[PDB]
Amino acid sequence: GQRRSRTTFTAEQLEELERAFERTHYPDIYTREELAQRAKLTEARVQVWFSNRRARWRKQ
Amino acid sequence: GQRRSRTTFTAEQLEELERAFERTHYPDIYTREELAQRAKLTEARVQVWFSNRRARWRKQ
DNA sequence: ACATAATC
DNA sequence: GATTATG
DNA sequence: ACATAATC
DNA sequence: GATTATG
Repeated sequence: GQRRSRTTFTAEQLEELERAFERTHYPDIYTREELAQRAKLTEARVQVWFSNRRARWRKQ
Repeated sequence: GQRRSRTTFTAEQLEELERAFERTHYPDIYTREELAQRAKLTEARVQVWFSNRRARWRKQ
């Protein structure tokens, strides 16, 4: 029942991610893949980040 | 708003997957990773497959 | 503890 | 995305 | 069309 | 996992 360990993002990765979010809250597959590449993340990690970021935004 | 294209599984991959499901409907991260490796899939694709397989099982 | 990553 | 669970 | 992969 | 959407 073990789950994946919480990922820690580098300041640098967060930059790229926050940069993308500023442009769009719902990046398409193309955008998520290129961002994953740039950030040295998996597309899965990127998708999860965006879901969680949207949550934070609305929580405001 | 483009989404990832539907993945097609080889008969061989399905074998491994169905084999795993038979053992457990909720494989842990360890199991999903090793299965991804064996099957030449991403762990993301494996996780999604298991969710969808559970749905089929209950639909019965 | 809680902010937020992972699950489903 | 609502819920669960952890670095 | 629908079975089932992807989204969120 | 409920919902959305496609090979």
